[PDB]
Amino acid sequence: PGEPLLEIHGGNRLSGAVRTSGFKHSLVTTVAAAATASAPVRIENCPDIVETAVLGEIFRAAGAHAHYDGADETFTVDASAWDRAELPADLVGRIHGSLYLLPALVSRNGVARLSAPDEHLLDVMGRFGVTTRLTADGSVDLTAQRLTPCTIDMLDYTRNKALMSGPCYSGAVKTALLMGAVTHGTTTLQHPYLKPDVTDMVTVLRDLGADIEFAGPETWVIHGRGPESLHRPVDVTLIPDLIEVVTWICAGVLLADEPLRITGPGIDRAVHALAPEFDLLDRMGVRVDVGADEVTAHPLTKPLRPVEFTAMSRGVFSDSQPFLALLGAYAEGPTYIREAVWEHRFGFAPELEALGIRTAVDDTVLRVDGPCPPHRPGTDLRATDLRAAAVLLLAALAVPGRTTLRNHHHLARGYRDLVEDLVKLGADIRHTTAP
Amino acid sequence: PGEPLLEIHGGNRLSGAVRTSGFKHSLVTTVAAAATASAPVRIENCPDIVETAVLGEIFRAAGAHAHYDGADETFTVDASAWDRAELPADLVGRIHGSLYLLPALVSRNGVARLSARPDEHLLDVMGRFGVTTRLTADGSVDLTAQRLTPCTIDMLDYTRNKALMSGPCYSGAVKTALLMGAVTHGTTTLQHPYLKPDVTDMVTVLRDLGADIEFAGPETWVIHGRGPESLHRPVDVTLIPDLIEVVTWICAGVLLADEPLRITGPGIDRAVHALAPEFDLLDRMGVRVDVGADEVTAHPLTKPLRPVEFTAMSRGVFSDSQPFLALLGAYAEGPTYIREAVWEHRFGFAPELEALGIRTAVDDTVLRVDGPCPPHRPGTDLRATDLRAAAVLLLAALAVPGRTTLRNHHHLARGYRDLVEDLVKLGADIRHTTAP
Repeated sequence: PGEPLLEIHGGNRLSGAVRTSGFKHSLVTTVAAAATASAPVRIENCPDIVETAVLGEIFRAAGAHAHYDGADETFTVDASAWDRAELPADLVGRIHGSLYLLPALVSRNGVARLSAPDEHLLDVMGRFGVTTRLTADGSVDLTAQRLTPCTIDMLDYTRNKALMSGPCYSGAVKTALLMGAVTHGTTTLQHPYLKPDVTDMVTVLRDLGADIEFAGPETWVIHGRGPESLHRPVDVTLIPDLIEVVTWICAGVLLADEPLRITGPGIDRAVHALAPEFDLLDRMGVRVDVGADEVTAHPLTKPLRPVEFTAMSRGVFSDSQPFLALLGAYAEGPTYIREAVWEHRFGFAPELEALGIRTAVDDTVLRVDGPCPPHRPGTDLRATDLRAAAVLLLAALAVPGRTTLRNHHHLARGYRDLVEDLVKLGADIRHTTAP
Repeated sequence: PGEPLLEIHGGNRLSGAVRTSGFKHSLVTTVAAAATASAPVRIENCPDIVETAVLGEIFRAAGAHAHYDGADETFTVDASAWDRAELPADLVGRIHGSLYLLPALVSRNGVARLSARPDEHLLDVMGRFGVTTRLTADGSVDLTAQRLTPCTIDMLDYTRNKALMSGPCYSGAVKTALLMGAVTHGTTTLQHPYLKPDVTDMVTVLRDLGADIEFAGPETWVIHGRGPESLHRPVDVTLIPDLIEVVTWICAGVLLADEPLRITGPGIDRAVHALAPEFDLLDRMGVRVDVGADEVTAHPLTKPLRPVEFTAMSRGVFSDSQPFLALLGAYAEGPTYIREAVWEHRFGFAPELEALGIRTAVDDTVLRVDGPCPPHRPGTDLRATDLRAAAVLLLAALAVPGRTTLRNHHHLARGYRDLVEDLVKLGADIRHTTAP
């Protein structure tokens, strides 16, 4: 609450085709890599979201170059003329991805200020000889006269070392790689994050001119030659958004009458990365046809099967489980969902409960008592986050009646225009105001 | 140190047929229900283990009747002439199953002494029925109850995680509450009960004794208790095959046999259905098991297995099944993630599997196996920490083409009739030696 409102009239069956945009998180890592380099980086299949717009403005405010071609979905950036030690606070604080610009700011200027969770990020850069200086305001100053190589076991940034999972795991790996690339010497990273988040950043860094060796399955060696080695021009096509694919599969299975075709350049590679999710889909009884540039989600033909899983760093995405919870409402029996990344991330549960979905929450565990599909109309829902807004919207579309959803502004940070895309499929969603 | 060892020479392929024994835990609950009654209870397919012997001795020591016929594996008990006196402490403390005799004792004599796994949750359950407790210096507890009163209990009160419905006090609290409900005058209503045959079979026994237990809802059990005087009907019951023994043999057949290992047991299909969470994992790993009525057939490896992540929980995979699934994970291509949500700190088998060559990692409630990493290192000295640890180490040792020693294998007698003898019968080279 939450002034603008989404007026949802569910009960309508969706039909047609959807095209996906690039992975938001790999967009962040690619741009962060480009900020350290002096060469232009052309990013194809770039999503038209908030993250792209802000990063572009940050680059231009830094004296660098950034341009997004909407008709081409191409984002070209160049930090060769980068010339700022401090970026506008309001701009930086608008997105989360600005945090990975710190290795660029530190290596280029020697001094950087972190405008007011990032202890792990500061701890990682601290391994490379970066001094942490806190002068109130909740803001931190980064200082480094010179960068030194190091050997880091990335399990130091996990909550559970056996499970190899944690909220600080992913960010620490991304930062360490960036630091190692702008550092002279051999940096060794052990037990690194494995999703395309980090994988695609490695490819970009290699193309820039960095020497990154996969010495072992759990050992990455960075033969760093400083920022001056990153001078080679790069052309990269982003992997389709992993969570957006999950979102559309959930939409097709529950809201469509005919098989929903979901397209994207090299989406088969996105599916392979979603192997934990797809294992669950197969275990639940969800049918998805997989092609090279398209996947096809089939509507329900019978009750799904309940599953038990844990959302973890080297497994099912934390952003994936809310959609799997909604699918659990159509399964016959209890679906157990444990969160091993962002402990308290079941804020969508009380809102799904208003729609008729029965859930139980104890600490890190969510249980869905299927079957309990959403059916209650005339409710007023409040989104708590990005994926919450998405899953609530899909659930509301299944309810033959009127549902109001607020705080849907979160959607812009994960999707281009999820409302508009659903409307194209036949969804009846209207933009209104509270009074 | 002059202490008995197992001398294992692995590398040999096992073959033949194995017959399972009755469920150890169902035996306890059936006997516990019998202790409250005034009628003879004939228990067929009764396992010849430590529990059977001690429970039999406890009955006779209290003036009651108990006779085990090892020929046809039949345990016949009768608590009709059960009198009131001191129960031999050392005798009672020999087994864990004696804890569930408390409802019978407190209801028959009004008093019961709990001589010194936790039992504090047991006392809380009985406390709701009006049982009073007081402490003895050595940690012993004296139970008193002039009159028992019915109660309405949500069993989630005895779980660590309410949403997951899992905890170390869950199953025991349900067993106690059910027993207390039957020996109490009045209507007792239990909510969200434990669902394994462990409890399920005791319900059937109590019903056959004369109790009126009703499944009002999916999560609602109602016991119209009419006291111990209502439990006077003779009962014939054939135990469900031991659930963990089935798991143990399936694990053995897949990894150690060269031909499909036939595993028999009366009504083993019920055991399989109860092991549905375990079998869902087996199917996901690529393990083939042919399921029949009185037999199951476990097939040896034809190709590497697939890794799985799961959580051992009360309404899911057994905690005792996890060590054998960990060993299977060593033959899978990828990381197997195992989370314990019942009995904290029981990955004591992991450092011993490490010595054989198996790659493991342990952090609190989580165990990870980095497959492929099959056991191969010979010439080690393995120490068992518990029952299932001794079994899984013995199976892993039989895979190693060399000599391996295993001690503290005395734990096996509390879970298996004679696991060593049964394995040797299949072609295993296991010898009984001594430490020096």
